[PDB]
Amino acid sequence: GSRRASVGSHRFKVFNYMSPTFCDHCGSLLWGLVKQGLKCEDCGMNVHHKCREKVANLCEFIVTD
Amino acid sequence: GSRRASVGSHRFKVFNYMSPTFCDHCGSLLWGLVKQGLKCEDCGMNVHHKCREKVANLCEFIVTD
Ligand SMILES: [Zn+2]
Ligand SMILES: [Zn+2]
Ligand SMILES: [Zn+2]
Ligand SMILES: [Zn+2]
Repeated sequence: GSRRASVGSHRFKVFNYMSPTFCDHCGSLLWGLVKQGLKCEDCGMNVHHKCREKVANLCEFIVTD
Repeated sequence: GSRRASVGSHRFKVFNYMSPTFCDHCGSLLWGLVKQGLKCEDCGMNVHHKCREKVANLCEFIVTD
């Protein structure tokens, strides 16, 4: 048997973090109070703008529906 | 670039076909007027009861959402 996964590539979009949040790639704070980084619309990964270029494109998550 | 796909295993459920439908595995008619076979709830594959055991479990479809 198998889980069902949604498999694609990340879809990053600038996001307004309402509390201090860290880059899921590098571990440093997403600096500032607005538009601090990007959140993947599909899997929720948070990255610095600069880290968008560093992450693997692979985007998967378990579909728990 | 990558499509987004849902990737899992088939989820077959007995189905009552309304019009003449063929087995997606073997090509023979799904005989009868009721419960003629099974349809995968995820990808729509149609199979005879006897062909359920013959198909690969892999179930994928492109999510066009
Ligand atoms: Zn993602
Ligand atoms: Zn970072
Ligand atoms: Zn299927
Ligand atoms: Zn068949």
